[PDB]
Amino acid sequence: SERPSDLVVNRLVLFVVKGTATSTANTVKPLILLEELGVPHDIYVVEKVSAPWFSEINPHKMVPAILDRSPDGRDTLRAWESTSTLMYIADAYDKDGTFGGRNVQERSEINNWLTLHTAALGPTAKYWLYFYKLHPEKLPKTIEKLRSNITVQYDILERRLNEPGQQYLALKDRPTIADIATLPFAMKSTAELFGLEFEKWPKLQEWSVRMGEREAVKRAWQRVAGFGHGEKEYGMLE
Amino acid sequence: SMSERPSDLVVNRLVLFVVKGTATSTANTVKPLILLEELGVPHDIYVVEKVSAPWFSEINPHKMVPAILDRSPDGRDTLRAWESTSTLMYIADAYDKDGTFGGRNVQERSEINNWLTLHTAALGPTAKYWLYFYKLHPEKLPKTIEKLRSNITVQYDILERRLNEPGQQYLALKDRPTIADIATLPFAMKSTAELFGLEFEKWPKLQEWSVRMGEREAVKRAWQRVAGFGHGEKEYGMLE
Repeated sequence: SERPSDLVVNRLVLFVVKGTATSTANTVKPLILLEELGVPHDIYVVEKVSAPWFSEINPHKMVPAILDRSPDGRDTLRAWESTSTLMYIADAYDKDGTFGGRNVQERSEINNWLTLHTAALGPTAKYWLYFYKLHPEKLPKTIEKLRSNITVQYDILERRLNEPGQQYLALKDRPTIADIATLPFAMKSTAELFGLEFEKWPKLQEWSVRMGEREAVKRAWQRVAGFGHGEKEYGMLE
Repeated sequence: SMSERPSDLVVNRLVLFVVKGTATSTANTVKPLILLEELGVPHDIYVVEKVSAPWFSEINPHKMVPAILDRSPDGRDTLRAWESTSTLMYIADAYDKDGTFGGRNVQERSEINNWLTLHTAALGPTAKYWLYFYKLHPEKLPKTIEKLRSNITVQYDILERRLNEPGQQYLALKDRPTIADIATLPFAMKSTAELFGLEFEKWPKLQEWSVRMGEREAVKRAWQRVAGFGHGEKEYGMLE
């Protein structure tokens, strides 16, 4: 119909935009999981999220989005909303439940902390960033209240990581899609952007550093910054 | 622990934590209750007097209803669910073994999670922030209230477009309602639209969908029960 010629779905295709300091907070999430699990995937750099062909993939017209083959390879499926892309990759490629949860007990906590980010810190940070930069008029009282609500979320995450042996948000033993979803909005660089002293949440800061030291996380940050700055600017990367 | 539970809080089955039924207290707690009614899951109702009570904050650190305590599958331990979307995920995982509401395969689940997460991330928080700034915030911020109201119409537009697709009777799947539909319904029905100061008739397929969902016996039972909690023989604690 209206898809670009280079949009081929032979394996998982992760839709992103050109890498900047402000454009990668959400697209890095599925990329971290793909790197952790070693999932074969392509990167598609979307020039215009407003493009009609892209709205048929994601009606919310934002990155990240995924196109992928169905398990039997006879059909195509889609994932959109960053949390949904994490849930999809876990469902399709994490059958052992290393990042998705191995049992009902593990999944119960993973979904609690994943949903907390999806419903509270995620949208609050999104609205803060909107009213701070994007909104034509400046509403500083609304900006301050959203800033305050971020500290309330940081307080909840700090208290969780102060529980005995609770090294990660969901599970004590290893990171999950809950940790991956939270990390971009709960690290020193993002705290400085909000105008907050991240040192006020010591266990949360320690957690962000521990997550940051993971090879998959380092590779994901490096790659997501680079997308659209290579020999090919837009479309399917080589 | 540092907090003591009430003597009447025992977990012999799934316990759904709610507050006294009011116009503004039921929009989230009704979601897991709809799914419990659909699947015929044996459950208790616990009416929370004070969501800031230490014992309840140890169940849900976000200090809100709904929350769930349940026995682990083997019945040796207890587990918890909190955030209304997380409670739907948990009930589906533990009790929807044939995937009727949770999705039967990766393909069904891919769409269910898309529309479930859209609500959890977009309409849900936007509606909550509108409600906050409208009647909870000490000061009136009309420019903020206006933008949030505008953002609700954009979300209604997305749902309307989806339900205008050929044979798309429900948000995620064409054939049947899922946890995606259950999560969305309370924020996409006429009474809630009228609360936002919007004309719900302007989204006709979304209105038809909300009526179709509303005609389900499980949904009718859930709405009746959630309004009545804490107004029966017992005001607070474990209901009979």
